[PDB]
Formats: sequence, C-alpha cells, structure tokens
Amino acid sequence: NLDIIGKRIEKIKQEHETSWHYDQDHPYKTWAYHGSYETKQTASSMVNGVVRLLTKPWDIIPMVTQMAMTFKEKVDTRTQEPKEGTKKLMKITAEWLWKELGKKKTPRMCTREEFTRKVRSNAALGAIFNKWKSAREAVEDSGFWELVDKERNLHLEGKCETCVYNMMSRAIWYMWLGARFLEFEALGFLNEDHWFSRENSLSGVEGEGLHKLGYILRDVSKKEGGAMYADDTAGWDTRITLEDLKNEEMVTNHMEGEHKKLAEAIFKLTYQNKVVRVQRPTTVMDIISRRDQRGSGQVVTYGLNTFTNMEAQLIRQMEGEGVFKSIQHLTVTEEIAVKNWLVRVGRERLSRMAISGDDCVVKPLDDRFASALTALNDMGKVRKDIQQWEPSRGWNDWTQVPFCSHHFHELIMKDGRVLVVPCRNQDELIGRARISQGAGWSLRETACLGKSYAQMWSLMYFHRRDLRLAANAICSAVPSHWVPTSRTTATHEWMTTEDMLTVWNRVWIQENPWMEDKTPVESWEEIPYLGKREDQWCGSLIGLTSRATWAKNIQTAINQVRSLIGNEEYTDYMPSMKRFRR
Ligand SMILES: [Zn+2]
Ligand SMILES: [Zn+2]
Repeated sequence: NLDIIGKRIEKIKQEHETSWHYDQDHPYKTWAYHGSYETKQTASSMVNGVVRLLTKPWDIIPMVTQMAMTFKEKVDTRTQEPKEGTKKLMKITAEWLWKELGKKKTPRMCTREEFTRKVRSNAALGAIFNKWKSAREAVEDSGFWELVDKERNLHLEGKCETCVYNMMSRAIWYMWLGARFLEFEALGFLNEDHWFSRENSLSGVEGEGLHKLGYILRDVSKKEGGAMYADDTAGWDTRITLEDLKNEEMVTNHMEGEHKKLAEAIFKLTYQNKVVRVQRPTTVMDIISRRDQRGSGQVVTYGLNTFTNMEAQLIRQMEGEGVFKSIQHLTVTEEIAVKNWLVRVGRERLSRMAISGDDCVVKPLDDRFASALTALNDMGKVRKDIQQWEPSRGWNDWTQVPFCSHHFHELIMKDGRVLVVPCRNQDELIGRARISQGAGWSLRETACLGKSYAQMWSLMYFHRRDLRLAANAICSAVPSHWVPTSRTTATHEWMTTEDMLTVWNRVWIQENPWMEDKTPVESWEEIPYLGKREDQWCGSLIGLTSRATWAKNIQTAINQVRSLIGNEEYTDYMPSMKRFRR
C-alpha cells in the first residue's frame, strides 16, 4: 500500500497545498480514497459536413442521426480472489504461454528514437498537454528527457513519483508523455515486434486487418470440433485480477539486465499499484488508488488483454475436455495432466481460436465447452447478457459469428475466385463516417477525413451497393490529389493517394494468401456485390425512393460539395460503376 504510492500522493498534495481536504461524502467504496483539490473544465462529437452532404437519405434514419448526439459504476466494483486450483491452472498456463510466445522472439527495450518517430506521425499514445503544448514539441526539448531520466533512475531504485493515471463501457486513463515513454521503453516490444501476430501466437490476429479476419475465421471453421463460441466478457478491464497482473508480469522472466528491472518496475509500481486523478462535480480532483483492474496504455492493454484472454480460453477448453475435475484444488497428478495436455496439444488448441484483446472466437474439440463455466466464472471473466451458469449458445455457421464488431460473407467473383469480406450494419458504418473527433478542423481537413472513410469503404465494404456509390461520390467531391487524414490511426491500406483499384488488386489478389490465381482485376465492374436481399438484411436502402433519387441525382450532390471547397482539380469516379457509365 502507501509505501509504493505515498511519494506520488505526497507530491500532488504539495502542488495544491492551498486546496487539500479529506472530503467526508466521497463516493468511493472499492477505490482507496486519499484527498481532493480545486480544478474546473470538461470534447464532444462534431458532424463531418462533407460525408453528411453526400449521404442525404440517412438524414432521416434515427440509428444514423442519433449516433452524433450526446458505466463509471462498474469501475467501482470488486472481483473476488480465485480459488487455489484456479490460481494453479492460471500460473501453469501463463508460464507455458510466455515460453511459447518467446520461442521465436527476443524481448528488448524500445528507444527514444522509436518513440519520437511515433509522436512525429500521430499514434493515439494517450498523453496529457503542463510545460509543452502538443506531444510533438516536448519530444524535441531536452528538459523532458531529464524529467524522464529522474523517473527512470527512481524506477531502477524501486520507487515512483510522476506515473499517475488521469480518468475519463469505456474508461480511458491518460498519463503524461514521460510515463508513456517509460511504459513504451519496457513493454513496447510486445506490439512493436508483433508477439500477438497469428504466425507467432497461433490464436492472435495482431496486424491482420479486416480483409484477413474472415479468412482466419473460415480456417478455424475447417477444424473438426463443435460449434463456434464467441462469448463477450462483461467489462473485461474491470475483471482483471491482481493474479492476472502477476501472471502477465512473468514476461519479465524472459528479460535481462536493465530491461528486466525497468519492466518489473512498470508492473510493480504502475500496474499492480496505481494512482488516479478523477473529476467530481460536488468540480474537485479526487486522488484514488487501487491494486487490480486494467490501467495501462491502450496498446500494452491490447497485448496483455490478448495474452490473458488466450490463457482463460485454453483453461475453459481444458475444463470442457475434463483435464481437471475441480477448481477448489489441483492434485499433483492433475498438475502433471495439465502440463502434459499443454505440451501435447497446447499449440493445436491455440490454433482453434481467434483472439483480439477481450474479443474471442473458439472452435473447441466438442460442445462440452458450452457448459464448462467454473474456471471461467472463478477467474472473474463473467459472460455478458447470460445467467452465470446457463450454457453458452454456439454458432453453426462461421458467416454468422461476430468478431471485432463484424460478420464475414463468402462472395464468389464472376471468374470463380472467392472473396471473404468484412461486414456490419450499414447504419453503424454511415453513422461513424459522419462524425469527426476534435474541433478547429478546416474545410480541407474535414474533406480529407471524409476521403479516408470513402477509401476504407472502397477497400473493405465495396460489396455494399450504398457504400461503393457514396465512396465514389466522396472521392469525386474531394480534390483528387488531397491526402486522406485521421487524428487516431491493424493495416490501413486505404491511407494513400494511389489509385484504389490498384490498392484493391494488391490487398485482395496479389498479397492474399487464400487466392491461388493472381490474375489482376481490370475494372471495378469485375468486383462483386452481396445479393440484393443480403445487402438489405445488412441495412442497405436499395429499393427505397429516397435512395433511388439520391443515386440518380448524385452529380448534383457532388457539385454542391465541389462549390463549397472551390476551384480545385477533381476526378469523376462515378463512371467506374455500370449505371453512370453512360
Ligand atoms: Zn514512475
Ligand atoms: Zn453483412
């Protein structure tokens, strides 16, 4: 407790010594509370006018229009300590899984130089604005790096002063850029060197991309076994136990020298003990602490979520196969049995899964998995929207399984080749493209964001009639040479000024390991759509009079947006579609 967090606490107490007060009507039950001090401030969602002017039929669809308007009582819940048998299962599995992940990878520190380049081309690193404005500035100033040095030497000394979380089913904990560096230096290798790639982790999909995920689910479907299970956890980050945080820390057993010590410090001082500043309107700042739950960078969060999810799902598979009888306690011969299962079939069982952070799909050996709930519930990974002891419902068709907020269609091209394409409710796709994050956006910047959505749609959602038409309209309305942008960035092949037909051919044909015939496609008309009824099922407006008038009059909408942006060089992409080709 207070010997590891006191220094951070003491330090904050003193920057607001004219403010401090141990408030009496404080709302925290499960968070240790330490004091308050004076502040007063809050970024809401703005509409992208370029995308909305080119999607007029959607102006009357509540599922689209409501997306642009607008539980912190789940962060304040407590998970019980797992039974001794559960803790044994987790430690054996975690030890074995880090060794597997480490067979073909070398832990290493990430560098200032690597970190600088990241900030100098925008990644959502989650820092705070003070002493310098943006992240960009602080990185070129040498003072910063002395701040970083003091903290670093403090961490080598087993102490911490400035690694404090700032709170804001979402809950995003920003730290100052310095603390993010020290996190990145110690643990960035997990992401930077692709430890959760499919090739390296067998269950993972890190760096895949939506054009790969459906082919991966279809490969899992090919395995002999039972239904496909895709159970979501209720508030995954809130159910991470101190025992989970300790099994994650075992990655330091593969490390050496300084690195081993820097990594141990991040795990001990920032993850297994945390200090957080929260805004309360009754507006003060509350300095609360706790030992458990997830609070890391979004990117280390992804890797450790994937790891701990892989662990939980191998254990649930062990329970379904009757590798152990009870979670109360493992016998000695049950430990040998668990160790032996892992060595004999562990890699085969990883390959039966697709795991992306807290999201999973499992194709178990058979349907006993559905009612194998004791380890899963005791680890605290309680399933969303189903009674705790009710058996899971599995999917009989891989095209119906939900994964990474998508389902996947099998689409046959006129030449017989097979596309496995990503899909979701079209209202969700249109509603997101109509939103910009942040203000101060110029017309040009708003246009370049609309173009990024348009190019993503041409590459991923070309099979949806409304999206191929709206993508062509947006790319016709935005100056041909203007570069697509995004303010927070898997593989993003649509972020380019290259011709989208050439990019389509590279992604879907040339680089696609599931396509044997590499004959290029010569026009967009070779590239198929979903069945018209399937397109409607997935939210198409095809068949409505509003949509017919939009399609027929699209050159008028394009010309409206061209007039607003002004006299620039434009391309007409609409004749890439049969119906505008004269
Ligand atoms: Zn620190
Ligand atoms: Zn669909």
